[PDB]
Amino acid sequence: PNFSGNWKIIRSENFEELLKVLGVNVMLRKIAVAAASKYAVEIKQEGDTFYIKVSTTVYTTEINFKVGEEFEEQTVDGRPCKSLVKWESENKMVCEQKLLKGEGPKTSWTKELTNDGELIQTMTADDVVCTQVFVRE
Ligand SMILES: *C/C=C(C)/C=C/C=C(C)/C=C/C1=C(C)CCCC1(C)C
Repeated sequence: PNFSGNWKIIRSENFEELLKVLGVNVMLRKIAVAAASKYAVEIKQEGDTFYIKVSTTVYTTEINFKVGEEFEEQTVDGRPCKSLVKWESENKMVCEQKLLKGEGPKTSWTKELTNDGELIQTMTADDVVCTQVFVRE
Protein backbone atom coordinates (compact mmCIF):
# COMPACT_ATOMS: atom_id res chain seq x y z
CA PRO A 1 0.00 0.00 0.00
CA ASN A 2 1.03 3.63 -0.62
CA PHE A 3 -1.42 5.97 1.12
CA SER A 4 1.25 8.69 0.79
CA GLY A 5 0.14 11.65 -1.28
CA ASN A 6 -1.68 14.96 -1.39
CA TRP A 7 -5.40 14.22 -1.47
CA LYS A 8 -8.20 16.59 -2.44
CA ILE A 9 -11.85 15.88 -1.69
CA ILE A 10 -14.22 15.23 -4.59
CA ARG A 11 -17.29 13.92 -2.78
CA SER A 12 -18.68 14.07 0.76
CA GLU A 13 -21.84 12.27 1.86
CA ASN A 14 -23.88 12.25 5.08
CA PHE A 15 -21.57 14.66 6.91
CA GLU A 16 -24.41 16.84 8.19
CA GLU A 17 -26.20 13.84 9.67
CA LEU A 18 -22.98 12.75 11.38
CA LEU A 19 -22.64 16.20 12.96
CA LYS A 20 -26.28 16.05 14.03
CA VAL A 21 -25.80 12.81 15.98
CA LEU A 22 -22.83 14.48 17.68
CA GLY A 23 -25.07 17.37 18.78
CA VAL A 24 -24.00 20.25 16.51
CA ASN A 25 -26.83 22.72 15.93
CA VAL A 26 -28.07 23.33 12.40
CA MET A 27 -26.46 26.66 11.49
CA LEU A 28 -23.01 25.40 12.45
CA ARG A 29 -23.72 22.08 10.71
CA LYS A 30 -24.29 23.93 7.44
CA ILE A 31 -21.17 26.04 7.95
CA ALA A 32 -19.15 22.88 8.68
CA VAL A 33 -20.51 21.10 5.60
CA ALA A 34 -19.35 24.04 3.49
CA ALA A 35 -15.87 23.84 5.00
CA ALA A 36 -15.75 20.12 4.19
CA SER A 37 -15.94 21.02 0.49
CA LYS A 38 -12.50 22.70 0.71
CA TYR A 39 -10.68 20.13 2.78
CA ALA A 40 -7.43 18.35 2.02
CA VAL A 41 -5.49 15.41 3.44
CA GLU A 42 -1.73 15.00 3.23
CA ILE A 43 -0.41 11.54 4.09
CA LYS A 44 3.11 10.22 4.54
CA GLN A 45 3.21 6.46 5.10
CA GLU A 46 6.40 4.57 5.95
CA GLY A 47 5.63 0.92 6.65
CA ASP A 48 2.88 0.94 9.26
CA THR A 49 3.76 4.45 10.52
CA PHE A 50 1.44 7.25 9.32
CA TYR A 51 1.61 11.03 9.40
CA ILE A 52 -1.68 12.62 8.39
CA LYS A 53 -2.34 16.35 8.05
CA VAL A 54 -6.00 17.37 7.74
CA SER A 55 -6.59 20.96 6.68
CA THR A 56 -9.42 23.29 5.73
CA THR A 57 -9.34 26.94 4.73
CA VAL A 58 -8.64 28.15 8.28
CA TYR A 59 -7.61 25.08 10.31
CA THR A 60 -4.96 22.38 10.15
CA THR A 61 -4.34 19.38 12.36
CA GLU A 62 -1.82 16.54 12.47
CA ILE A 63 -2.48 12.89 13.30
CA ASN A 64 0.51 10.59 13.92
CA PHE A 65 0.19 6.88 14.61
CA LYS A 66 1.61 3.44 14.05
CA VAL A 67 -0.78 0.61 13.29
CA GLY A 68 -1.53 -1.39 16.42
CA GLU A 69 -0.22 1.26 18.84
CA GLU A 70 -2.62 3.35 20.92
CA PHE A 71 -2.45 7.10 20.41
CA GLU A 72 -4.45 10.19 21.30
CA GLU A 73 -6.42 12.39 18.88
CA GLN A 74 -9.87 14.00 18.86
CA THR A 75 -13.29 12.90 17.70
CA VAL A 76 -15.00 14.60 14.75
CA ASP A 77 -16.89 16.96 17.05
CA GLY A 78 -13.60 17.69 18.79
CA ARG A 79 -13.48 15.65 21.99
CA PRO A 80 -10.17 13.98 22.92
CA CYS A 81 -9.97 10.22 22.57
CA LYS A 82 -7.67 7.22 22.65
CA SER A 83 -7.45 5.64 19.21
CA LEU A 84 -6.18 2.32 17.82
CA VAL A 85 -5.78 1.60 14.10
CA LYS A 86 -5.77 -1.94 12.68
CA TRP A 87 -5.59 -3.24 9.13
CA GLU A 88 -8.77 -4.77 7.67
CA SER A 89 -7.18 -5.84 4.37
CA GLU A 90 -4.22 -4.88 2.20
CA ASN A 91 -5.47 -1.34 1.59
CA LYS A 92 -8.04 -0.56 4.30
CA MET A 93 -7.53 0.41 7.92
CA VAL A 94 -10.02 0.96 10.74
CA CYS A 95 -9.72 3.17 13.83
CA GLU A 96 -11.67 2.61 17.04
CA GLN A 97 -11.93 5.58 19.40
CA LYS A 98 -12.63 5.79 23.14
CA LEU A 99 -13.41 9.05 24.92
CA LEU A 100 -11.07 9.99 27.77
CA LYS A 101 -13.71 12.01 29.64
CA GLY A 102 -17.43 11.42 29.69
CA GLU A 103 -19.78 9.60 27.37
CA GLY A 104 -20.96 10.02 23.81
CA PRO A 105 -21.73 8.07 20.65
CA LYS A 106 -19.39 5.30 19.55
CA THR A 107 -17.10 6.80 16.92
CA SER A 108 -14.62 5.34 14.46
CA TRP A 109 -13.04 6.04 11.09
CA THR A 110 -11.59 4.08 8.18
CA LYS A 111 -9.27 4.82 5.28
CA GLU A 112 -9.13 2.80 2.08
CA LEU A 113 -7.09 2.96 -1.12
CA THR A 114 -9.26 1.76 -3.98
CA ASN A 115 -8.02 0.01 -7.11
CA ASP A 116 -9.00 3.17 -9.05
CA GLY A 117 -6.55 5.45 -7.22
CA GLU A 118 -9.15 6.99 -4.91
CA LEU A 119 -8.90 7.41 -1.14
CA ILE A 120 -12.14 6.69 0.69
CA GLN A 121 -12.47 7.86 4.28
CA THR A 122 -15.47 7.08 6.45
CA MET A 123 -16.33 8.50 9.84
CA THR A 124 -18.98 6.86 11.98
CA ALA A 125 -21.08 7.89 14.97
CA ASP A 126 -23.32 5.02 16.09
CA ASP A 127 -25.58 4.24 13.12
CA VAL A 128 -24.60 7.11 10.79
CA VAL A 129 -21.66 6.78 8.39
CA CYS A 130 -20.15 9.72 6.53
CA THR A 131 -18.25 8.77 3.37
CA GLN A 132 -15.67 11.09 1.81
CA VAL A 133 -13.80 10.46 -1.43
CA PHE A 134 -10.46 11.97 -2.46
CA VAL A 135 -8.13 11.90 -5.46
CA ARG A 136 -4.47 12.79 -5.68
CA GLU A 137 -3.80 16.45 -6.42
C1 LIG B 1 -7.60 9.45 8.43
C2 LIG B 1 -8.35 10.67 8.40
C3 LIG B 1 -8.86 11.36 9.45
C4 LIG B 1 -8.70 10.93 10.88
C5 LIG B 1 -9.63 12.55 9.17
C6 LIG B 1 -10.35 13.24 10.03
C7 LIG B 1 -11.12 14.38 9.60
C8 LIG B 1 -11.85 15.22 10.36
C9 LIG B 1 -11.94 15.11 11.86
C10 LIG B 1 -12.56 16.27 9.71
C11 LIG B 1 -13.28 17.18 10.28
C12 LIG B 1 -14.03 18.30 9.75
C13 LIG B 1 -14.69 19.09 10.61
C14 LIG B 1 -14.94 18.73 12.05
C15 LIG B 1 -15.49 20.29 10.17
C16 LIG B 1 -15.76 20.32 8.68
C17 LIG B 1 -14.51 19.99 7.88
C18 LIG B 1 -13.81 18.67 8.27
C19 LIG B 1 -14.36 17.58 7.34
C20 LIG B 1 -12.32 18.88 7.96
